[PDB]
Amino acid sequence: REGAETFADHREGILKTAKVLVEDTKVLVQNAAGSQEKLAQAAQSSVATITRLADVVKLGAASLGAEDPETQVVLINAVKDVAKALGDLISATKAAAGKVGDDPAVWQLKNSAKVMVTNVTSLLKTVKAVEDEATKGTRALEATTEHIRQELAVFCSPEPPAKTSTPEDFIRMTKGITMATAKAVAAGNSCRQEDVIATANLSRRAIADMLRACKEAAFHPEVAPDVRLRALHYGRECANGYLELLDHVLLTLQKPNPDLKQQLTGHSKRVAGSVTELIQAAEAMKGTEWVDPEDPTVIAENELLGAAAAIEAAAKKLEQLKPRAKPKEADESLNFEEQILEAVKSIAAATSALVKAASAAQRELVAQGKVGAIPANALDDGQWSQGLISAARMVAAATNNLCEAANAAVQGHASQEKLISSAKQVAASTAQLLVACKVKADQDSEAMKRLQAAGNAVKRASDNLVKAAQKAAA
Repeated sequence: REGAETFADHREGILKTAKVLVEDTKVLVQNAAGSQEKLAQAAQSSVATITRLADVVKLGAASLGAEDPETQVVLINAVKDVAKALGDLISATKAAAGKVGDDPAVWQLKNSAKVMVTNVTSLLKTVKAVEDEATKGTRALEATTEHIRQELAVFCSPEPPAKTSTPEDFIRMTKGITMATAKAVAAGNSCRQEDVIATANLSRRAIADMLRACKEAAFHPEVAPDVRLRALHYGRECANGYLELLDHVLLTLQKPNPDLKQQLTGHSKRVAGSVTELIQAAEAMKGTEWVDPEDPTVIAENELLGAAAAIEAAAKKLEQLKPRAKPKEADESLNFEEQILEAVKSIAAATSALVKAASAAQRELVAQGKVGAIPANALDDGQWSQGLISAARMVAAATNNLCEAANAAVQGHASQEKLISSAKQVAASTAQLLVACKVKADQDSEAMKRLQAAGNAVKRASDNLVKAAQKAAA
């Protein structure tokens, strides 16, 4: 929360937007009939609705503040699911088009429209929960359980996903889920609304990636399809038990009696055994032995040095770009490119500050020897470190891509699509690199403090680039 702002404005704004969404889907229903013009009109109208929706929900989460990250996260996941299901309806319409109601495809389309209606209701309830600290818990739990129910629904659909996930990342998901349900039972003991919602968000991230990655990994071709049949089977039951634990979570919060508590505990360990079934299937399916190439430390400082050098070089090779008044290369002579270039240079400086703060945080981490004498810490921090290194190499790539964005803006780009794509992916890349940093980080350590300072610097860089780009070409 910054400045003297308050949330109620956002509350009502998203209220209006949710209404508008209701009529947007209602109209697009019949817009399935007609020619492309009417349907596209209502499509783009919905587009604008969800756009201002995203904006106002962003500012509402900002209104919520850092104090309770859980509320922002849960509502943003809600609006995320809303948007994705919107896209689901959009794609189906794009398919289920030019066919009158009798078509099974458009029949499914109507059903999906009703499903989106339910999703909108869910989002309404999410807003309700956003209003009151009094009872966020049960409603977050609901959102959670119907959420996972519809991922189940996706799972019952035999479909080809993008990739087939690695069994090792998948089994990391498995163990994360076991510790997750450990925390879940812990919170059930706690009977604390804030702990409830935090655990809920923990679920909607962890178990979601769990079950999906189960799907992709099983869907790997070369492995014996019986292996994946067993994997999908066991994942079905694990989802079932996850749901059952969730249900008993609801009951326990309503019914603090110990009977439901011990029931939930035992059910959780049943589910843990099922998770071990997934684990055994996963180790069965993986046909390879060695995973960790190099120790997390040495690679971490290779990352530190390389990223520091890369971003200082990026700042320098951006400084050698100057705001120039030539229209032959810079196809638009508007001073907005001047403003953008100055902002981009500031962004380079912010990214340099970011790599320095990350360097300091990493140095502190390796100074404590957080990589751990235990081999378990060796491997887990190895994968942490390698992911963070990928993150840093790709943010170096993003900063460079910013460098070529600036150089081409000097050369003239005039179709700001590539430039803004680059800027946005810089923002997201920085985000994920910070995330990799924040892994298992003692919150009140000064390393995290200056690291988050530099992260905020780059976030202001992201805001500045966003505002310039929307300003750019009006």
